[PDB]
Amino acid sequence: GASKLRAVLEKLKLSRDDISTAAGMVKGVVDHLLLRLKCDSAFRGVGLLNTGSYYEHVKISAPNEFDVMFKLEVPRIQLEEYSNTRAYYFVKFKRNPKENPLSQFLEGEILSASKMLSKFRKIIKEEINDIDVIMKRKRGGSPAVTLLISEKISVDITLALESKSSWPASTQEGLRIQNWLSAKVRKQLRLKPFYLVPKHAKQEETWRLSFSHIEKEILNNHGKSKTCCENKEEKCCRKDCLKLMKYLLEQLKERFKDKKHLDKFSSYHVKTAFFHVCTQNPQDSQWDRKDLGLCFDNCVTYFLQCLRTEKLENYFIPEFNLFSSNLIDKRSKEFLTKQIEYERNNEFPVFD
Ligand SMILES: CCCc1cc(=O)n2nc(NCc3ccc(-c4ccccc4)cc3)nc2[nH]1
Ligand SMILES: [Zn+2]
Repeated sequence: GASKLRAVLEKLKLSRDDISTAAGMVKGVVDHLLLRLKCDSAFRGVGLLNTGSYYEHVKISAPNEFDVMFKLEVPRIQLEEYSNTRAYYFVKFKRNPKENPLSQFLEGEILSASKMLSKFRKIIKEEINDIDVIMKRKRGGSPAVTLLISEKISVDITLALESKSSWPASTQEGLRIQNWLSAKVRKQLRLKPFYLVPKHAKQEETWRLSFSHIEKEILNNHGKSKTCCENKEEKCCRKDCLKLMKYLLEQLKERFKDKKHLDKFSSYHVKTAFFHVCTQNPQDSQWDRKDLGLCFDNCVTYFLQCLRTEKLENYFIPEFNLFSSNLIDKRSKEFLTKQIEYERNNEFPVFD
């Protein structure tokens, strides 16, 4: 049916809307960090990616785990695509006022992420002690810093570069929303800046393109009809589908944390699948609140087709396959397929 999914969705909203001092603990820590990074040569133009929002939650099950982004406006950037990866880039500068605020991190002509991250970490490490806050150092690149307030509160900090120039060539054929959100909206969205986060593909001074802000924007204005979800008549189940798929992967990832099979999968994989189903189903009538279950099943069916065909194109970079053999091995994909197919056929036990 579509009854139980609603109760999952009610439990999820009640935790989310519940009164907690958590966001206030987070707010004080980040405002203090931002004030200390600003009175420093390299990070004087630092700020929160989305102001007003400190309470950003990636894990839809964990109301105690926060994720924050620190954007840095980098003017006159030159990017070089690393090893034809389409999403991984070197950072160079057009060079006009040569003694630019980030010249101190230049390793030759290429901008060192590691050098920039070390200073960012060193500035934060020295401000935590000054404050109940403690930091942990975790590999990968970004999140750079991870903070722990009290016992349950956890905060991931990601350093990002902001570029107000045109999106790289690898995105040219991406964001295929023309028949859903319109060609007018695509051009507007693509006029918006883009972010680079420190990341590699297994170790160089590379940066991955990030479009968190586009995702947030589309989600808060997701209909073909401009009035979608504003009234009683136009209530769609798009966000509810996204939430249920996110919960599904989070529940399976917890259920199988002892084994390492679902370690490569994340919300990126679940978000990208949903957005591809949004393109496939552009009409609001295809997302009626009465069809929750049928709608959710088409999301689960598409994701299942992606795992099996080993194909999940990045929504912005269509040549980047999230499900490639070098990214995720067949063994890990087949383990996930079987786990979901059992969930589909047993009235999703994880959701109770
Ligand atoms: C709306 C669709 C979801 C979405 C949100 C967002 O914020 N972004 N930002 C990018 N940028 C390129 C990019 C390329 C690859 C990976 C990746 C992920 C996992 C494993 C291995 C690689 C992550 C980012 N794509 C997205 N898609
Ligand atoms: Zn809607």
